[PDB]
Amino acid sequence: GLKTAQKTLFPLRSIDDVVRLFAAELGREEPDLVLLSLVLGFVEHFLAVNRSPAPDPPGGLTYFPVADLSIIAALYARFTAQIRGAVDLSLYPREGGVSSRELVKKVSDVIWNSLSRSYFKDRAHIQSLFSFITGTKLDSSGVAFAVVGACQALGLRDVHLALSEDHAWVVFGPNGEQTAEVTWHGKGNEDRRGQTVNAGVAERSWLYLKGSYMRCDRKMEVAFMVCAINPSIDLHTDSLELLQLQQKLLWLLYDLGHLERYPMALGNLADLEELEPTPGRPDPLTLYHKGIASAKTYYRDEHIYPYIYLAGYHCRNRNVREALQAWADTATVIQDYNYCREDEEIYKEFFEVANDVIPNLLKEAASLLEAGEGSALQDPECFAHLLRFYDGICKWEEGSPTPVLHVGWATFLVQSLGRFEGQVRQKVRITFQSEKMKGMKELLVATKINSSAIKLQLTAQS
Amino acid sequence: GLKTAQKTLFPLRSIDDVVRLFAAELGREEPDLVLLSLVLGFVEHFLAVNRSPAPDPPGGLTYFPVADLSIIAALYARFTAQIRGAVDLSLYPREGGVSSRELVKKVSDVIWNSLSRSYFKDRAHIQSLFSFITGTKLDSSGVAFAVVGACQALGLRDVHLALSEDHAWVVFGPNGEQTAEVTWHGKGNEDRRGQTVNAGVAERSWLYLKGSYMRCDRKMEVAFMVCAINPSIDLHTDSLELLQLQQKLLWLLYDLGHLERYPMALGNLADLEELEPTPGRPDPLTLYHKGIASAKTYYRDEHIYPYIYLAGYHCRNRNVREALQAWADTATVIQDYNYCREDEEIYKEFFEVANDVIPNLLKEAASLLEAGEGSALQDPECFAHLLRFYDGICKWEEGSPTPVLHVGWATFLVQSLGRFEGQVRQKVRITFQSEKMKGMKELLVATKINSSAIKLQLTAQS
Ligand SMILES: CCN(C(=O)c1cc(F)ccc1Oc1cncnc1N1CC2(CCN(C[C@H]3CC[C@H](NS(=O)(=O)CC)CC3)CC2)C1)C(C)C
Ligand SMILES: CCN(C(=O)c1cc(F)ccc1Oc1cncnc1N1CC2(CCN(C[C@H]3CC[C@H](NS(=O)(=O)CC)CC3)CC2)C1)C(C)C
Repeated sequence: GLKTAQKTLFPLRSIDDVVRLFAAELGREEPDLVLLSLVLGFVEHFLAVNRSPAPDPPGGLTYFPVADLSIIAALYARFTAQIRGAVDLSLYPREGGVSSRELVKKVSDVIWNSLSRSYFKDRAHIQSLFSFITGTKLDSSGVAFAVVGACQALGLRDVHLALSEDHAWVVFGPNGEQTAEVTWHGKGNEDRRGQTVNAGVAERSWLYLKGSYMRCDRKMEVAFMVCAINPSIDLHTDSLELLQLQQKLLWLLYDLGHLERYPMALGNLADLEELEPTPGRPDPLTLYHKGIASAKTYYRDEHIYPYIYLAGYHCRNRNVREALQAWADTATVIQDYNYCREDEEIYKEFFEVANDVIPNLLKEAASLLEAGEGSALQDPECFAHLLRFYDGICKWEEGSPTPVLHVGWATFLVQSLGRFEGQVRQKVRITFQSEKMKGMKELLVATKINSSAIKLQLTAQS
Repeated sequence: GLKTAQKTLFPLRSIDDVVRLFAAELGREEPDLVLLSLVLGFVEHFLAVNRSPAPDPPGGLTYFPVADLSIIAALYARFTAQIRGAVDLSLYPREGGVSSRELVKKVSDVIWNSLSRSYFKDRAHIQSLFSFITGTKLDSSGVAFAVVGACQALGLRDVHLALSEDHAWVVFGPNGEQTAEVTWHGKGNEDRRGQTVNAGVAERSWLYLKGSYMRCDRKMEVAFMVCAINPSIDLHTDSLELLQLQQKLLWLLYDLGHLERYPMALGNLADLEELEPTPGRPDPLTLYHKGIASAKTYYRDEHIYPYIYLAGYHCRNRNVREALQAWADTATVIQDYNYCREDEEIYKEFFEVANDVIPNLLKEAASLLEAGEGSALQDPECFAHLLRFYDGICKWEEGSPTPVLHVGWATFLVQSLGRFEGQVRQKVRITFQSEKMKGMKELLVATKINSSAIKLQLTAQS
């Protein structure tokens, strides 16, 4: 049952009306996760899922799907009735505002058992409670979010969303010290629903961030649903309206302090600001730096994406030195992880940096150097950043249950090395931490680069 | 030839961006009438002229046509180049910032000779310079507005819009003391273009308001184009977007003091607030009473529509006593006019009030009274307001070159009288101003209503 103060801000007829609803909910101690997620999913459904005067507006039309109270109230009542109907709190000895693992598992099972048996896990627009209620489809992290929403609907104030950079689960109990898996991760992995994350933290996988993962409060859970907005209409086109809505909502959260402990939300906001800068706001670079400051302050500098967001920006702006330094800093965080079997998404990022982005950046630099025959390619410190990147990757691989380096990496390493003259490479000042790079130090600086020797040494398993 | 400060808040992506452009222009000594009218006309053209999840948005969509600088700048340059191209200011000596009548007539003829030869004069969405430039079509008052816009584009600071409650012309020269007709009025009337309004003022027609017409400054000309917004998509549906735009622009004008001397704009704003109240704003009644205060203060209480706006609100809200008092007040203004051959629009309003609106209001009161077998029909003051309404109509007729009353008015008078019992009618002690009502004062209050005697008196000559 929606309170009177919630009803008076319907109907929603614009992006600013949505922003106003978020503003009002975020002024409460319990922003209503179910109401806000239903609204975002409704809007995304109709802007993305179900997508002499000029004969059509010459600058295009933008659209907004009117959200009537009668529609949103009906979806809300359906969700709350399903959860309250399925969970008898009197059956769950819950001593002093701490939920039991058995109660968290019950709520989790109610969400899980409601889902359609068959759908693609990478399907777009199945993140929201709108998708849950109207299509019985949720994506992996959508299940975790829906468990937290369901727990809020039951008054279980201790159940919160936990987030790594690629996975979601719940924290509960006194001080949020208990953990439970509530959803799947990846494809064809062992079912760990119900389990703690203690094994994941101990194994030093990126997926569990060595325990430096996000423990959300209710306001951060609102920030999560805003980052979860998916503007994609199809493979090659985005809803401008959903980008603008996400941008405005992230600025609201920013102003209220709710992105302070949310590095990826700051990087998301920086990316939107690069697309369309907001008058009077910090520039993207300031926001990427705030993301890194957040990771340093709250997460022991154990996050990878803050550095990837920054390096990406420098790449797009042809800041060759700064991009290489940021990719070096990325590798310096990953080297203190072990590459585990559910870490593939961050492997994909390092693969793309090593084998595509760095080669294209150094190629652009080679073209600049040619035109008017000081370049990053003539700078030993820039070469040192390239080597520090590879050193971090090699150190990440050490002690890991899955290999990282393959002969394909060696091809790109040889191409990247060859962008720097022998006399520049021979001036490099570096101490390596990885056995592989220590072993390869003569090959990396040789005037004539030996591709066969670099391939053998980079890909050794020994 | 747009200034840099104007370009920076394109593109316009929302209703609030349009409001921000109006706010910026209204902070200048010469708000740019051509830019503002082009923007409103562009937005109106694309929002009204050219316009388990539900399969279609269940509350519909709202739209906004993005207004790019390149589109609006192109239309602006077309207008300014056409006017500056066609009018050689070197041929019209102009000491002391007073335009000559021949200069005003030239600019008027340039607008007039640009128009399409054949189009419906009451066509919707041909009020703006957008319509003029892209369709060579303007409605009656649109021509007057475009003459003023063209004079501003030529730097003629003394040329202003004049409007009555049913007509527009221009005022110019020292103190706006010169007048020129620049457009047509009504259908099948003799053309007065190039003439002063002196004959209209002297005849005491409603059309020229006995000289108590609006003499706009540039800020009031902005208020005019905002009132001119036409949200109608077709006979039975309005653009919510254009209603919201008009409402927000009228509140901007209100806050800046620009509706102080604009009774009809205050009535328009009251009507919009009744449809969709703005949190924290005065209620409709406060606004209707501000409109009447404006008419009393600045226009000698010689305007009709302020009272019609109030009467209309009370009618819609079934406030029978207050509606009749407001119609009585409307008749008390008209009685000091002469009914002239181009006053048809206000004749239609009085005819409809006498022969439809008051009959329906008294019938509804009679139904309420029947169901409780106190009523407005038991209130002598309600009867006195009905008599004052007819008394003002009869006094309006006196000395008029067009008769007002005829046998078509008699049956409704007799029926309205008969809604009040003899004992109620016999409590009033009033002295009539009209010869016609004086000549049946006993008949109006007699226990038995003599319908044929009242008809003979109401239809008597003069
Ligand atoms: C994006 C969807 N999403 C998650 O993937 C997610 C799910 C979880 F359970 C836990 C974490 C999750 O990630 C995020 C959570 N909160 C906010 N943002 C999240 N994102 C943004 C994310 C990382 C960055 N990338 C964009 C990068 C990709 C690499 C790119 N560098 S480059 O290779 O192009 C160099 C030029 C820069 C932009 C998008 C996806 C993951 C959430 C928001 C539902
Ligand atoms: C509205 C269009 N318009 C004019 O008609 C106009 C043109 C002129 F040359 C000179 C005056 C003009 O009138 C206005 C000027 N400025 C603002 N508003 C003008 N209006 C509003 C206007 C009078 C009132 N009526 C509305 C009444 C009609 C009766 C109604 N009674 S009811 O409630 O029982 C039925 C809903 C109450 C509201 C609409 C048209 C004329 C201008 C703005 C271009």
